[PDB]
Amino acid sequence: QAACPESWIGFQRKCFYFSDDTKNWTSSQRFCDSQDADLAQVESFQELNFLLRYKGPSDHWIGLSREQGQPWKWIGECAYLNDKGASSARCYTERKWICSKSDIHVGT
Ligand SMILES: *[C@@H]1O[C@H](CO)[C@@H](O)[C@H](O)[C@H]1NC(C)=O
Repeated sequence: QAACPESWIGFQRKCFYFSDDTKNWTSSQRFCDSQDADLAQVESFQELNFLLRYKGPSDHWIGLSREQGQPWKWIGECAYLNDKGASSARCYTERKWICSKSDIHVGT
């Protein structure tokens, strides 16, 4: 059994932080790096669906990016979630973001 910090939201073993403000992709990653977290690393389809359902009507950066000629990689272009799925934009644009981290295990 497990918990998330109070401003974060839990979904199966992970915690996610949905931002108030907008940043570019690198400055969102810097922000998440502070929480010893990362721009959201979506490990499963169920997790993607969760973020799509929870996120609200704004675009949100996730931790997926691409150097030109090269494939998309999880932590050029950067990916965000819109209402239907993922899309790309230049990394200098300003969007809300999602951080992810493993949840806090509460030992017994
Ligand atoms: C993102 O914006 C920040 C301002 O917080 C700036 O320091 C950084 O260089 C920017 N990165 C870009 C424009 O790619």
